[PDB]
Amino acid sequence: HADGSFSDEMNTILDNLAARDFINWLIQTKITD
Repeated sequence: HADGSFSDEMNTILDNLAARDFINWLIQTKITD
């Protein structure tokens, strides 16, 4: 876990790739799985 104004944004690195991993996951579920 993180704590603090910008300290919480340390994991924003993952927020970018994760945001698309999730939205795109839906597409790559039945076709790729």
